[PDB]
Amino acid sequence: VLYVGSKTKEGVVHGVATVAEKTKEQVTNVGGAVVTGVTAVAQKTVEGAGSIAAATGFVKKDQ
Amino acid sequence: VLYVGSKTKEGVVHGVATVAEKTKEQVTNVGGAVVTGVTAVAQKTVEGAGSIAAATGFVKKDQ
Amino acid sequence: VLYVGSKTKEGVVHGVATVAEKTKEQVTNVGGAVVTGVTAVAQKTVEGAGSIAAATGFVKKDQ
Amino acid sequence: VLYVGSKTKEGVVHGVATVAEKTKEQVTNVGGAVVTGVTAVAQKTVEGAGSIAAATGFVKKDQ
Amino acid sequence: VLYVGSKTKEGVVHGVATVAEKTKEQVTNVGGAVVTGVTAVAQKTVEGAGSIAAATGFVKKDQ
Amino acid sequence: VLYVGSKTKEGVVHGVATVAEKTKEQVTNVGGAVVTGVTAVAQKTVEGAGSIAAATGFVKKDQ
Repeated sequence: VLYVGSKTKEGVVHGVATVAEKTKEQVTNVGGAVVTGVTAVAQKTVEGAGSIAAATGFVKKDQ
Repeated sequence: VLYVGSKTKEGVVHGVATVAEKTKEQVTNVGGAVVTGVTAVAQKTVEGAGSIAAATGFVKKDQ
Repeated sequence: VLYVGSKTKEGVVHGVATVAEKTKEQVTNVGGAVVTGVTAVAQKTVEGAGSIAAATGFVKKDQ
Repeated sequence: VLYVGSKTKEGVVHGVATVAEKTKEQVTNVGGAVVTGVTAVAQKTVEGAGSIAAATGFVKKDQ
Repeated sequence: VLYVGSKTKEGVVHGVATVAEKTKEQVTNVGGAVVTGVTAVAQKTVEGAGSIAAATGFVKKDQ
Repeated sequence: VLYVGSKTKEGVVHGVATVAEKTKEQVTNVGGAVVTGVTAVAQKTVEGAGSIAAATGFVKKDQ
């Protein structure tokens, strides 16, 4: 009995109740990025870069 | 009995109830990116970069 | 009995009830980034950079 | 154009999302009544007695 | 254009999200009544007695 | 244009989000009544007695 990675809960989302009541919803993108409406999301990275919002970068590595 | 990777829950989403009531929903993209409406999503990466929102980058590595 | 990684809860979101009542919702992006409406999100990184809001950077590494 | 019984909604249940997560559920009745777990129920009576919970009455009209 | 019973909503339940997470649930009745777990219920009576909880009465009209 | 029973909302329940997290729930009735857990319930009576909690009365109209 050593339990190194024992009973864990990592990056967990549970017991969520949402009610969305919108009459109109608009998104007009012309460049870059847009991220909307992220709900009940979970991740678990090991040796890596974990993102849940965007990188949104015009990476212009020129010449 | 050592339980190295014992009873885990990693990157888990459970028990979710959502009600969406929208009359109109519009997205007008003209460039870049748009990500909407991500619900009840789970991931687990090992030795890698995990993303749940977009990279959204005009990677212009020129010359 | 040593319990090194014993019964943990890391990066956990539970028991959430939200009610959103909006008549109109608009986003008009013309460049850069926009991130809206992130609810009940959890992450757990190991040896990495974890983000839940965007990088939003016009990385212009020129010449 | 008079619209006496015009566009009505009476006794209506709509847009319901439920998630029930129980490990054990028991009911041990020995007399009378038991009513459990009534969800998303609608009725419309005209000239009558409408019930959605039980009468539960040992009507002992004796002699 | 008179609209006597015009666009009504009477006895209406809409846009409901519930999440129930119970490990054990017991009901042990030995007499009378028990009513549990009534969710998202709607009624509309006209010239009548409308009930959504029980009558629960040992009506002993004797002799 | 007179709008006698115009655009009404009577006995209406909408936009409800609930999250119940109980480990044990018990009800041990031995007589009378018990009513528990009534959520998102709506009624509309006309010329009648509307109840949403029980009558609970041992009506012993004797002799």
